[PDB]
Amino acid sequence: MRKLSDELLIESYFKATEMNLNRDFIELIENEIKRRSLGHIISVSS
Repeated sequence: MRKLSDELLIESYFKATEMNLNRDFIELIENEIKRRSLGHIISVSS
């Protein structure tokens, strides 16, 4: 959450989308990736 590689952080967002993990985690992982200027790595339209 606080410290983690983009590969793992993104792997969480990616994994969560596949398993249908809680929206809070999906949004949480996306909220970090979003603030990290890595919203392009995700399947989002920035």
